[PDB]
Amino acid sequence: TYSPQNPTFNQGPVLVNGYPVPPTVQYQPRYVMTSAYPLELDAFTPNTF
Amino acid sequence: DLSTQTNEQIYKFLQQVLYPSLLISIDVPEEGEYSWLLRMIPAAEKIY
Amino acid sequence: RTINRTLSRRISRNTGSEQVLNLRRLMEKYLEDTRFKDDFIFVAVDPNQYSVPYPTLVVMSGAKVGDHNHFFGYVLPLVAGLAPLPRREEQGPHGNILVPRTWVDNLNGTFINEVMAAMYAAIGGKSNGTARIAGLAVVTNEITAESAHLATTLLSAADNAIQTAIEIRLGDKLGLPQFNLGMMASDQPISSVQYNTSGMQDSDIVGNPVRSDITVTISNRIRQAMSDYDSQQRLVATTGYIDLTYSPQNPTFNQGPVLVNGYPVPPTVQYQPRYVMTSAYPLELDAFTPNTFVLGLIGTIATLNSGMAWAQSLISNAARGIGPHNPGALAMVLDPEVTAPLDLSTQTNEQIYKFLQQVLYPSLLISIDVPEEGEYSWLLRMIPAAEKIYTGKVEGEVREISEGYKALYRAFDDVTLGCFSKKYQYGLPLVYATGNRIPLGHYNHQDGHRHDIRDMDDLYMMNITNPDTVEAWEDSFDRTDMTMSQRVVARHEIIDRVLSGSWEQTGWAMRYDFDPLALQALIEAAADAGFTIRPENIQHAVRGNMAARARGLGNISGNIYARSDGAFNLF
Amino acid sequence: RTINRTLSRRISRNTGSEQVLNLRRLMEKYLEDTRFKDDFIFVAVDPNQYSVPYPTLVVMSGAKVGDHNHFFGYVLPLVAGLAPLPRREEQGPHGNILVPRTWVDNLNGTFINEVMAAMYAAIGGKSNGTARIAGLAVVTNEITAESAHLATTLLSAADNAIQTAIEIRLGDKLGLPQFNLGMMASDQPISSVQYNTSGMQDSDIVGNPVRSDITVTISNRIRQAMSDYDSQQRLVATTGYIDLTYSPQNPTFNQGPVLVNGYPVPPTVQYQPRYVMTSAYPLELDAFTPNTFVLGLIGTIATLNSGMAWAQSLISNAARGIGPHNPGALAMVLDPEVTAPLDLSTQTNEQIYKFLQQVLYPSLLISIDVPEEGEYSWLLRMIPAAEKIYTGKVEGEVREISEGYKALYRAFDDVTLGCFSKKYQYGLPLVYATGNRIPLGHYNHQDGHRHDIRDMDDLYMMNITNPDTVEAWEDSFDRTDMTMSQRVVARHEIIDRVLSGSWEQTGWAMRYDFDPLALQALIEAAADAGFTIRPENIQHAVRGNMAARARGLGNISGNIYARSDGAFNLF
Repeated sequence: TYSPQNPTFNQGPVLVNGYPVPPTVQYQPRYVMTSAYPLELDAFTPNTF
Repeated sequence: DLSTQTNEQIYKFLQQVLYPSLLISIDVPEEGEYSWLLRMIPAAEKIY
Repeated sequence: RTINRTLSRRISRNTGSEQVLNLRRLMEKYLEDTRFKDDFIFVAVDPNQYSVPYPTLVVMSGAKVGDHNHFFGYVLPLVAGLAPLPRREEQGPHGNILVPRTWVDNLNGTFINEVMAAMYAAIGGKSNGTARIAGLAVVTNEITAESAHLATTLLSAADNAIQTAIEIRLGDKLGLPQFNLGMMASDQPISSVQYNTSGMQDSDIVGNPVRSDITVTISNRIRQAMSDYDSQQRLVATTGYIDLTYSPQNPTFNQGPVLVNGYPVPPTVQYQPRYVMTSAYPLELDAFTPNTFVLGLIGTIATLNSGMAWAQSLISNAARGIGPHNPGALAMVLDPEVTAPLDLSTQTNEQIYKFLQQVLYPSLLISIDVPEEGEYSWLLRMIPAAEKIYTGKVEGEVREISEGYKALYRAFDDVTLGCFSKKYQYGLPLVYATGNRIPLGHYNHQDGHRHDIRDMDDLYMMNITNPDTVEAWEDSFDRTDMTMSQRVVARHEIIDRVLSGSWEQTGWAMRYDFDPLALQALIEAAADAGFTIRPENIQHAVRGNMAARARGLGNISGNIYARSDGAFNLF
Repeated sequence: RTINRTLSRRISRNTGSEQVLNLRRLMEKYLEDTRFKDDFIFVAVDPNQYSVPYPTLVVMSGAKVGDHNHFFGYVLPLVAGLAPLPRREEQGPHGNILVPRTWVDNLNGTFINEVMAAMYAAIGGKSNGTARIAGLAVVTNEITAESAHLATTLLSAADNAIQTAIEIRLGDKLGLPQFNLGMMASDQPISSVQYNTSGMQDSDIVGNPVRSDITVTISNRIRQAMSDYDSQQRLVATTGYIDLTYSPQNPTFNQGPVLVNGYPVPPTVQYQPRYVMTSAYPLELDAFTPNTFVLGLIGTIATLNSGMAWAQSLISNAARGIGPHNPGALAMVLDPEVTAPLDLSTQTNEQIYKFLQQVLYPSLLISIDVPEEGEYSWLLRMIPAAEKIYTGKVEGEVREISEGYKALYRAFDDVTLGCFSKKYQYGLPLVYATGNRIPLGHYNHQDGHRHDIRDMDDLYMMNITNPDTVEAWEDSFDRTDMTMSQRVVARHEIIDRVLSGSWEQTGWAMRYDFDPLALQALIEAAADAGFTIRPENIQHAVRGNMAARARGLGNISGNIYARSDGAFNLF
């Protein structure tokens, strides 16, 4: 996901886990879940999810 | 082409352009085998 | 364990199968028409009533001497459709490590005790006879109602194992002979070799691939006396491949030069060729016993040394060009500056031979892989048993000698009609242990076939990966301050990284090698018993006079020439 | 052993000496004129009648409480003129190794039992009192009839040790006070530091050199009220040097940046400075106890952090140019291509400081070397005793705490009049063990003096040897999968190769380091008790306005601004 950091707005640096990042970083990784299913369980309920 | 680089070199290359965190998302189908189960996620979006 | 009973559903997608019922039905159906209906007993052992990890079937048969009955069984665990074993945490010098396991790791003493109890319940009791286990093999492929061929093959293997056990244990009392070289006295043995490395490989009884770079066939030649017809009868076959072992020579230790066959070698030579045997099986012989295995070993050794015929494997591999089995990767060893493997597909055979002579020792090491379970593991377990020569038992005068050593020595002596005893001293080594545990399995090749996992060797690492991986692989094969589990972990990690985790493991094997002096004595003893062999496929005028060099007079005796013509003692 | 008696000769070149007779005579001669003639007892133990390895002398003195007598002894083995110990073969993971030994390795429990028996025979019997050992020191230099000064110094050391033991054991019943910071309430403490690295070094009681790169002196300032005279009174001194520890930062593990004092550091920083204390001794104080040691520690910590005063040692060393202590060797660490240490003798101080800021962490680690025997080993053994916080003894509710930890905590709390207890939690760590055994000894320097063997450190290896040796040295200092004997062997081998075998070893030492949180709490508690110090020797206008930056208004609250203005639900 495209997500540039704006330093020119007189804001503080971007901190991830309390640590600053290099000025060239501009993309945010994202994990997308596509499916979930049982293997040896007979029943699949919201708690199993 | 990065097929001739070692793993640490590729990791260092990636550290210059990507944020070191992950966003968790999910695709909810409008109909399917488990749509009845997964429709609970959209239902919780409106708190009040 | 009982989650399904608690949270239950009416219709289930997983129901399981009945492999033991399917296999037993096929075997009985095959036997119902022959005359051996009553010679076999089938015993079903399942975890619901015995403490066993997998469903198994036992094939039993008996023999009677005097008034006593003796029973022998062949065990077949069926594991298709089960989850693979997890990793086990062990204790190391630094900390904890996780070690891979496979199916055979669960077959301990408890399993043997349970199988024996089931067998005794089958025959009637302890008073009805005696029972012993004759073999074991794991079946990893599914058994359906359309698997008649596999059932017939498994039944044949069980029958051969049981019959051989009966012979070895009670031949003298039952008058059963065994193979020896005297039965080949009135005919002419021959041999042949095939080098093939592209395409499908050999397969085992279950159906899994086996590495077969080199194949040797031993036959018998026949001619009709009056009608002049020609024919041959094929006896036994053997498969294997060629590997490399790092072994630098140290001149700086003020030692003498390394001599091979009494000849010095160039200073740049640092790798030792090694031959690894992967399988051996009969062709038209009905029975396969340890003596037949000795015959196969003799034939293979004679063929592979016929004019350096083993180097033809590397020369043939060099013709494909750049690839995982290219011998041109040794150019990087020879010259450090060279960083890319060399292409030798446009060189003549003698040029390639000359190139190889600068980096390899001119001798061969004979080794063998012994599986922990399989079709012929019962036969091949005799090699590990002979590794320990002496039981440390107290001796009145001369130390006691173990039983496995005795069995192997007796086989060698009986095949050659008693000449081995006169050639080799009783008590000298026959077999050495390397200490390496090798995995067995398969993976998907880019040509559409399944290939043996043993394709990953030193040459593969030289051609495919970087030098750090090569160093790590060789180190796990050679270092003496590493335990077995540590070596297993190192090799497993490298294979998993190279293949991206897309492979399947089926078993384990251990590697042993023979003593060269014992092998030379065996060849000489076989010759002294009247046995000769004629290889038929070995390939490779020259100007000059060769006899003139040997007739030169160098030096003469020196007696033919006329001979020419205070402080210390002070006190 | 009795070869000389068998093959004997009338005149012998080796006759030996009587060190115990010489030393005892000198001590008694010194005491014969004072008023303490009857306060001391001298006991001679020799191998001819007791099971001891060396000739030893014991100095004893007593104290009486009630009707009971208590006796304390100081032990002095004399080893000049004997052959050095041989190497001992040990067991390793791979095989056998030969480990060096020195004089102290022979002083085991049997030696202690024999010394105690001799002491009991001296005083009359078990019914005449009780005996305890108060200290131990090995004398490696010869004693002749012209060694009065050495005898007097040894007697003084023994007296101080015995008196301190009596105080610690029986002060409450005997009414004996101990030092604390309340006695410095009406005066002004001061401190001074000297950086010297060329020439002679400091010496111990026997006369062997001690590494003294940094020396700190703690004094007291006095002014006469009416006459206005000025004077100072010197109390205690401390010596030590600066070392380096390899400690790379790993950014690739997806962790946060390394923060020192809440500030990030440049990516090229990879070495951690370390301060090692080598000795501490009194100057004009007659008594030296654990409380006095605490005062010395407080003074040293306060002085070394006064405006980065410790980096002045490296800056001063950089002025000599190319040599074994040149900090310019770190240029090879910074840039790989650079292969020769840099010369920094023509740079200004700020330039050198800027160069150092690119490779070093801006903090200091406090460590100490504890000798296994020596003049003050009885005092300094309390540091190792506090390393184990908890005895694993079963607890009704709260786990039991050990006695050594209690003693160290009590000393810290008593010196500061009970403020340390309010600042630091009871049961938190105070001391860590590194696990490294360090040799003690000396060698011949090219300037004509004997130098401490502790001159061989990381910087020496960087400047003198090749990078492989540097890697081996650091690895023996840091790897956790190496036993103690293996590290000792590795370091011994490197030193022997560098010095060509021309050196002498005298003893052993172990290295410990303090907890930084405990040290900060100790400094704060000392301040809260009314104690202040004024360093007098610390060195290091600037344009600009520094207060203007702090008065800038950055941001304001956002509340001051006016605010603007089917499938899922199907069933």
